[PDB]
Amino acid sequence: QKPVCLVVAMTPKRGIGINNGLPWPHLTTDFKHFSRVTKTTPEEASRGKRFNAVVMGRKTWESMPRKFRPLVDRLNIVVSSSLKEEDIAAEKPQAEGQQRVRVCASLPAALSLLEEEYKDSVDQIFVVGGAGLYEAALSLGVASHLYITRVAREFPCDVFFPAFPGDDILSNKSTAAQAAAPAESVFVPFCPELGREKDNEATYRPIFISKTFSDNGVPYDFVVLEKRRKTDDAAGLQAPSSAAAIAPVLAWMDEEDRKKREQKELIRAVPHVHFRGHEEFQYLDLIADIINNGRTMDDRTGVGVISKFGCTMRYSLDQAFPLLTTKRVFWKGVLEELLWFIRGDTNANHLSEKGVKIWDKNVTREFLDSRNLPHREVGDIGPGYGFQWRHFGAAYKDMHTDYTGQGVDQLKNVIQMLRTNPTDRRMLMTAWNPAALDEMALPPCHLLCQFYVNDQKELSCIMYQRSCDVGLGVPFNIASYSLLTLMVAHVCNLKPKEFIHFMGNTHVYTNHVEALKEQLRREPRPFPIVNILNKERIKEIDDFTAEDFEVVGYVPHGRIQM
Amino acid sequence: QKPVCLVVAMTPKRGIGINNGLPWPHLTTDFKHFSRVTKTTPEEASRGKRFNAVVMGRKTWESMPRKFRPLVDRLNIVVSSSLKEEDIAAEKPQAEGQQRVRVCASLPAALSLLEEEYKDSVDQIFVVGGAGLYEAALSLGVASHLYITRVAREFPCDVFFPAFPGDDILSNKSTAAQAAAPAESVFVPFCPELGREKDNEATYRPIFISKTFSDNGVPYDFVVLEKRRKTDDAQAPSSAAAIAPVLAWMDEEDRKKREQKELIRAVPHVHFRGHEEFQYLDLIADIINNGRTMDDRTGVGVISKFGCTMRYSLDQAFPLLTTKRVFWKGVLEELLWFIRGDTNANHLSEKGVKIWDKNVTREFLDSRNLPHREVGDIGPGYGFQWRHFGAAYKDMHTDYTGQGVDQLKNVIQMLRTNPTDRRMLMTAWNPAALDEMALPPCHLLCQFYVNDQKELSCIMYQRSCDVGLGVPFNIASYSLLTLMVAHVCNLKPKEFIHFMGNTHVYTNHVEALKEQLRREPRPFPIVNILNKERIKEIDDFTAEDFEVVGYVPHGRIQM
Ligand SMILES: NC(=O)C1=CN([C@@H]2O[C@H](COP(=O)(O)OP(=O)(O)OC[C@H]3O[C@@H](n4cnc5c(N)ncnc54)[C@H](OP(=O)(O)O)[C@@H]3O)[C@@H](O)[C@H]2O)C=CC1
Ligand SMILES: NC(=O)C1=CN([C@@H]2O[C@H](COP(=O)(O)OP(=O)(O)OC[C@H]3O[C@@H](n4cnc5c(N)ncnc54)[C@H](OP(=O)(O)O)[C@@H]3O)[C@@H](O)[C@H]2O)C=CC1
Ligand SMILES: Nc1nc(N)c(-c2cccc(Cl)c2)c(CCOCCCOc2ccccc2)n1
Ligand SMILES: Nc1nc(N)c(-c2cccc(Cl)c2)c(CCOCCCOc2ccccc2)n1
Ligand SMILES: O=c1ccn([C@H]2C[C@H](O)[C@@H](COP(=O)(O)O)O2)c(=O)[nH]1
Ligand SMILES: O=c1ccn([C@H]2C[C@H](O)[C@@H](COP(=O)(O)O)O2)c(=O)[nH]1
Repeated sequence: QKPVCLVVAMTPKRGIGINNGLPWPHLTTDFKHFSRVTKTTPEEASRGKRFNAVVMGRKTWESMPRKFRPLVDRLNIVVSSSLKEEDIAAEKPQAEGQQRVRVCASLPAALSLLEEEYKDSVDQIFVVGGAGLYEAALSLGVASHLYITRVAREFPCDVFFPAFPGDDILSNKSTAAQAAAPAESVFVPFCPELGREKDNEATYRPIFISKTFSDNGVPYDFVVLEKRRKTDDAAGLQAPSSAAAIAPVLAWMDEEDRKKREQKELIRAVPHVHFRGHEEFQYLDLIADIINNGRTMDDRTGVGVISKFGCTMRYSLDQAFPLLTTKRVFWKGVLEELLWFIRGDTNANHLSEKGVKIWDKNVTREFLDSRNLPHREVGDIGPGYGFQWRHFGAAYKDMHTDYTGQGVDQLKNVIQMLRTNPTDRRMLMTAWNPAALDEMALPPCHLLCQFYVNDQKELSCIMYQRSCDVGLGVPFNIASYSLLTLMVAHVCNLKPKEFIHFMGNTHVYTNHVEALKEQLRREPRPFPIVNILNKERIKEIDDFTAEDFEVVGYVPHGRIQM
Repeated sequence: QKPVCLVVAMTPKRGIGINNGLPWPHLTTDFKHFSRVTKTTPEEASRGKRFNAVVMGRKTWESMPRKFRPLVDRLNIVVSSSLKEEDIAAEKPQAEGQQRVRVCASLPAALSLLEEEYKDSVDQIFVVGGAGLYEAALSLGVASHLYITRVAREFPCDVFFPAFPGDDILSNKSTAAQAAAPAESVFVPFCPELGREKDNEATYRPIFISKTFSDNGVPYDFVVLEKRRKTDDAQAPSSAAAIAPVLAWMDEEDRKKREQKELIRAVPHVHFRGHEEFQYLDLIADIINNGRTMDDRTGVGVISKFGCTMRYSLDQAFPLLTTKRVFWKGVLEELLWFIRGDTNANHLSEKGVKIWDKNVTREFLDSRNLPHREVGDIGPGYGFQWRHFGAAYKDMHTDYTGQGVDQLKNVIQMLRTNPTDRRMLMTAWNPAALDEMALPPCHLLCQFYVNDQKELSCIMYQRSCDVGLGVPFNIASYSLLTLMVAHVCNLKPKEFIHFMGNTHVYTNHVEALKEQLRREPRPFPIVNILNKERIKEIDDFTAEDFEVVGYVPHGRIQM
């Protein structure tokens, strides 16, 4: 008996087509992935002809160009009550060693024909569409795995993939214990013989989430969901002698560490995903790692943290934007705060006036007084972050003072050094000015950043942060400095490659631990795409406006349950 | 047939004993390690009573204090011509479940008794010493593995482990390099059946090198050597299967590049690579395999990655790297020179620390449009910024007391009073001072951290890392700085974290580095602070308040 799997791409609302075509621009990587999955004999996965089978509906077959159909190097089966096997044979001259397309009257007919006639010849069976066969395959229960290309943008659609148990991996289920009726979806039988019995209910669990890809302005990733029971109870290698000699020394060296692992319940972000390729697993694993292995300490605010020292993460910028999906990020704040920085502004009331209240609780007359700055007007963060970037070291009077040409303009120097001499190893910008710390409302958190260019005009950025609030700050800081890297790269004719986050005191507050364990049950969605708008207008880092971006296809999980 | 292994601890001169006792103070982890290894049955390592045998010569039996004798929970066999099984039994009669201590006329005798009379009970046979039994074991050829605790210091000894093919893992090999070995080294048969034939020659090769431990002021590490022939020298099935064709095409690119690159790898035979120097060795390899070649300011040609890290433990041993000697002197004097606020490179050079000299020469300062710098004047660089951040620089003779931000004083004061602060930083990266400086700083920031156990940790961030030449020194500098700060804050040093920006090797050093990568690392030395009672503030340290105990690095590269 032969494996059956579903291969599909769908928008977050399960859209799969419109007017008998695909709803989106051509996803190149997806087409390559589709071919590599459907053409791969199972022997070659881990490094007398045997081939795979793709089964499609009539319309799906009719949606293809004659030159592409039948799909090369795979036995094509078409479920149609009207298509004739001989018409299809007559469409084009038959290639050598290509199978003869078959036409069957139902999915059960096709699977049967493959099992009996093609027993020695076919290895794997793929259902490649459309919604008819998808529903057929899901209700029949035959699909062990679903290869789902998650397309992060919505498009107009007339054809949708059936709702199914496991489809919350696509977007937020408003049935967060607040359902109207039980969420409607095909019944997936776990044991296909045993039909729609109450005990025989299956769900699809993700085992595999890739990093985000993109083509033609469409971000997407690949997941593999595996049929499990809907149990809902929660509701290197070496020689055998080389390994056995080492083992007693690895055994006692790990005694102190094995003991503490069984004394506590190791946290783990969505443990069932074996291949954790989505880049957000760095963030989720860091959260787990601080709860698991950090040390509970006291801190400035009184709340109390668990902390690690010296942690890192890297995010790709060549295909999507690392705007974290397991809890929505205040994008408007990231953008207005960063444009503010670039301006050299220290007046937080310019932010507070735009809805970005993040600096407010630190520019109060009370707090400015707690810092022995009774001379500071409310909203005057002092000579802080963006002051230090555009005027390092300059004397500070107040936020209304114009500071043009005072101090060192590191951002101008980084951009100039990248335009002219990108192999330089001194392209730094710091806000950590210790002669200025006491003039500041807040000593800067993200305090250093460095730029690099490889042999292919690809720009990377490191940023060092002494204090990282993983629960609330880190995702903002990741977006803040990723966005900076997009902006710098654009005004420098570089392509953006990677943001690297270097972290000092890295902590979670003990009042967030319970909510963060909740977050760690969330599987990340594909990353969005951040597009610079009006690129031809924007020639210098100061030309960017808050209206010059667009966060396309951002599909984050919602609010925490606590 | 039952596996035979050797367990031993030895100084780099192969010394194992003096006056029929151990040559060193008590090594607790070695004791822990020896007991876990000789007592672990393979049931509990790969995760009717079954026990291993330890086999020892007569004097090793007599060297054990009677409280430890016989070794508990293991069959004890003593190879002796005088000792009698009777007498041994009458010395401390055996507990229930312990084994009668056996006595045998020879290691062949002992090993037959184990294979014939303990064929159902004995799992592993360990030969535990001393010199007489070790030599027999090596020459018989029965030992598949050697478990050697490499004690990093030499202590006086009157008994030594036999010279053996593979003893290069202990120290350098010049004074008796290769032609002294046939007369000194035991011949180790590969197949013990075929004995001492020309094509039956074996060697012992490192498969396992642990991180460096210490006790009672003795640094040491654990290795396992395997017998090899001398002639090699000059999730669920459905889950995994479902996933695999997807990994197959995502790995398409990186497999095809991999199969073209012939991959540098440090000492690839070592499978467990616990020694912390492997991060450095690996990093060098990662850069040569995967970095990008461009040229640089001088046109020399550099291979670079961007954003690398390493971490080193300061609690048992000091990361003075062993695959190439580190200029400890320069590390210690430059760091004190930093702590002084001193910017006069001549004060180092007159101490034989010549590292700054090429960057303070009249010609070089002129290349920085600093024709007004007196020769030796690094400008308001590293130490000036640590102790006078933002101060206005005159020259290296000026007394800047009370000017600028004394970052180092604030760090210590914060560690002594509010150690859970998260602003305890110190930077030399002053962009307003950069042009006043001979060299824009390399290690430009460092941050400190205390856990709940009085343990200090330091992160240093470095924009530009010459992995070949600069980096091991930089590791030493900031690790030693963490020892000094820890001591004057009544803290214990835990860890030095190295955050690297542009990280590179020059293309001319690549051939020499392939050679260096052929060397197994040695155990780290201990660095000690003497006169701790006399040292109360970070300025009180002097060059004489330090000692480096146990540093046995490889010698110079031929390439
Ligand atoms: N994004 C993706 O991954 C994919 C997208 N698509 C898109 O989806 C749409 C096509 O899906 P759809 O519109 O549902 O048409 P289908 O591809 O499902 O083919 C529909 C026809 O196939 C036959 N058929 C389908 N289901 C059954 C069944 N259960 N039993 C018997 N015969 C069956 C019938 O042919 P007859 O009436 O002749 O009996 C039916 O009218 C197109 O827009 C296409 O582009 C298609 C495939 C994959
Ligand atoms: N650092 C370490 O790991 C270890 C260190 N040591 C140190 O080593 C020293 C003891 O070793 P050593 O001094 O060599 O004495 P041994 O422990 O080697 O035993 C020597 C005696 O054992 C018997 N013997 C040894 N080899 C043979 C043989 N091939 N055939 C038959 N009988 C044999 C003889 O006993 P008889 O004369 O009765 O026949 C010989 O006199 C001590 O200083 C001890 O502390 C010991 C063990 C391990
Ligand atoms: N992840 C994924 N799953 C899928 N089921 C398809 C798919 C979509 C429409 C028709 C068919 Cl047969 C397959 C794709 C899109 C890539 O399909 C490549 C094979 C089909 O090739 C063509 C070529 C032209 C028009 C329609 C399909 N990606
Ligand atoms: N890596 C290693 N290898 C070894 N062969 C020994 C060893 C040394 C002397 C005698 C014996 Cl039987 C074993 C040790 C030292 C720890 O051995 C613990 C067992 C013997 O316990 C004592 C205690 C005090 C003096 C002598 C042996 N470490
Ligand atoms: O950009 C920022 C700014 C602040 N924080 C968090 C980290 C700490 O929880 C707190 C900073 O306070 P101190 O590090 O000064 O104690 O705010 C961030 O994560 N990112
Ligand atoms: O403390 C130091 C000082 C210098 N370098 C090396 C790294 C670079 O190869 C070179 C510095 O040159 P630039 O970073 O200025 O280009 O010296 C170090 O590794 N550590």
